[PDB]
Amino acid sequence: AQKLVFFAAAIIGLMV
Ligand code: NA
Repeated sequence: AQKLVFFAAAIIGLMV
C-alpha cells in the first residue's frame, strides 16, 4: 500500500 495524508484536528498519515 501507499501513504496518503489528509487533514481532519490532526494531520493524518493514512495507509491506503
Ligand atoms: Na473535518
